[PDB]
Amino acid sequence: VLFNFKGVKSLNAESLLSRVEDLKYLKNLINSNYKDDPLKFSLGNNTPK
DNA sequence: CGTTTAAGCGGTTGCTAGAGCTGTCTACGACCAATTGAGCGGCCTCGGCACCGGGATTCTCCAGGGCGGCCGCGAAAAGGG
Repeated sequence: VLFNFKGVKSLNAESLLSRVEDLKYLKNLINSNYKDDPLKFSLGNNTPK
């Protein structure tokens, strides 16, 4: 998935929208429950690989 | 201490250097006036060093393309009642 916007070729069109939604979800989740202290964020019961 | 030798003193004999005195004069330096150009201060400018803007040149990083390994998953061959 590559495209040209304003003369810049091979721009990641798929990764631009994916990083925009992931950063907005990460910023909203941190500010909702850890607004006083961002260092106290915990993954909870979610177990990654 | 023994021995030789050269310093010290007195003497010759003539000429010349030098101090002292007297005399003349002449070039040379003090002195004065007019003049001006070489010394001291400032003013202006270039040679060279340095500061700043612009352009050419080479090094570093992020992402895409392709390949290997896992995850149970699922179709299939063989055995049992």
